[PDB]
Amino acid sequence: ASPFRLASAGEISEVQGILRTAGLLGPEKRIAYLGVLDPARGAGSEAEDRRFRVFIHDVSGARPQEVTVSVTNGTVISAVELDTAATGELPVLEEEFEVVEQLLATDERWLKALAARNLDVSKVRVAPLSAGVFEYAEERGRRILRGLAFVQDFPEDSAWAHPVDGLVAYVDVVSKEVTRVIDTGVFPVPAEHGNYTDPELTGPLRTTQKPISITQPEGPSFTVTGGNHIEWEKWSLDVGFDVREGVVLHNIAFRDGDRLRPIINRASIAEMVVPYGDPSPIRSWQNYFDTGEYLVGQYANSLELGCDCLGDITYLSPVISDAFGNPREIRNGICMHEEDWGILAKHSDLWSGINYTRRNRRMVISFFTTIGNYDYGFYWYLYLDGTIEFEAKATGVVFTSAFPEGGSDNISQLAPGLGAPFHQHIFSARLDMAIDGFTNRVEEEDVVRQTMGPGNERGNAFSRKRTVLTRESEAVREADARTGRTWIISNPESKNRLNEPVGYKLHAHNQPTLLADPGSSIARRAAFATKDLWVTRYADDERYPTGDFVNQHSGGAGLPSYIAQDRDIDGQDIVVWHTFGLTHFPRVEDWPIMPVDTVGFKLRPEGFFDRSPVLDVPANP
Ligand SMILES: [Cu+2]
Ligand code: NA
Repeated sequence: ASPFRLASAGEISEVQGILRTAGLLGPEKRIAYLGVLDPARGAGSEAEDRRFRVFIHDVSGARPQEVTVSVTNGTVISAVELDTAATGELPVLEEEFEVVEQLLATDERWLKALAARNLDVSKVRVAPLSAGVFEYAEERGRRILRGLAFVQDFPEDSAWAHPVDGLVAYVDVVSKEVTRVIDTGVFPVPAEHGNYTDPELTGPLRTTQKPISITQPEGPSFTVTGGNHIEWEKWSLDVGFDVREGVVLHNIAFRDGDRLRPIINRASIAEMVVPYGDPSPIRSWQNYFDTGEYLVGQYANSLELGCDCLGDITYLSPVISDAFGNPREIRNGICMHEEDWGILAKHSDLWSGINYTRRNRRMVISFFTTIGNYDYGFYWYLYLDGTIEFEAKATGVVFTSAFPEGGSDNISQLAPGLGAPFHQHIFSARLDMAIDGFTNRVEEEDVVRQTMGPGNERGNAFSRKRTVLTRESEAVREADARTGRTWIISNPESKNRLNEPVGYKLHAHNQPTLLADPGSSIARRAAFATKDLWVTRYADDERYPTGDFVNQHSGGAGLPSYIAQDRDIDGQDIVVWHTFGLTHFPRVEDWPIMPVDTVGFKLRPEGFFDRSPVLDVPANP
């Protein structure tokens, strides 16, 4: 029984039973997060202990708890009451998404704002938005959501077309109180609709697309065993799923001859945040931590064959817990397939007369999630040649506002009266490395330009410089695209046949990092997003760059606190945290539903193998 298997329905029910028997899950309790924990280092042999961690909210105002249970042993390992003003509020609950609109609908100040604008309260949707930490002292220790209004002209209307600017409200979702209603002035509510299935807006659908059929007549080249263990074209790994992170990859390894060589022990997107750059007080507080506050795995879509996932698809249907501890399956939530990837290697040699061509392929593991207006696909790719890549596909409907009279330095115009505030989508990939095993180190590699002179008389030479990051105090790094900066993770105790350390090189896209002022709340709460690359010493409790309880947690925790331990990372069990994001100045083409745009990173073997690992690929049939 692989200790990396997906949680089963019965395991979640067992958690529920253990919590109930221990007095921790009475009728006032709600599970805000539940997930299996990874096996401890060295546990492999033997005796598994499947532990689950749970964040338990209390709707009656009692303090929430963080609990770890052993489903194997039927026990509570630890249970701690949380002081949310200190360590953060629990993630937003799916049940709280309707509460903001419902509380506002009977509030006299909200009704007064809507009546001034001649808006029928029954048609006003309220986006349930994370609050962050600003100047409102009454919010400390309370579970707050903020609400922005959007008009639905009819039940199938896209409300995003009709933002109600100049108005925001704040709500206490436990006491069921509206704390503040701020109305700074009326703005026209944009009139056009954004209904991308309405023939009046789409026009006649094109009839020019002829079918494309992708099939595998002998089925796929990968196998799935033990529920979630993949073997494909020398790669071995396990596909996990966590309600916060989504798809997680474990034990990524490559079979090089007769040895199973580890590469990455755990790969995940450990945080993703959407900071907004509109200084209007209506939105200047808006920073949506899709992963840490909302939990991206929870909202994973069920992916339909042909439409969402094309080709010969193998699905996983991961199980999560509902708010009461009952298991719920996400049907078809994870898509797995292999696909052709063009030319792998080709050479036509005049002298030998040999013409050689081989094709590449990649294995794809993906899920797609929806967070309000946003929809994101998360894709991991494994290539025949050893490259590993992650790509995010961002789509959905842009978050809208009014477009001010006279224009805006911080908002794009989409349609008459309709704006879209500038924002970024910034990800953190947590890569618990295991290059040839756990003894690893990181070097920053820059290209080196050389001056024409002695030893370089024609002025053509160039070189490279590698700097070992020896301790966490030295391991907070920025991009330098101009100098071709990359980061190499190597195993200083494992040499290839040329007597050089085996490694993998991280190639970033070098997109802008967090733009907010360094003194802002978001720069403190999302400090990870201010730098491209961080290296920490592995510690089982250091899971997220933002810490455990992101919602309404005041800055500081996460990676800057972890790094302060100044641990040795020079030939040790280490974790690379790569920040990468999209800076989005919305364009007209993004309206009324946005075409996908992408961001990501890749790692390529760098002296990991003794020669090309794809010499045994056969000629295409
Ligand atoms: Cu965007
Ligand atoms: Na590691």
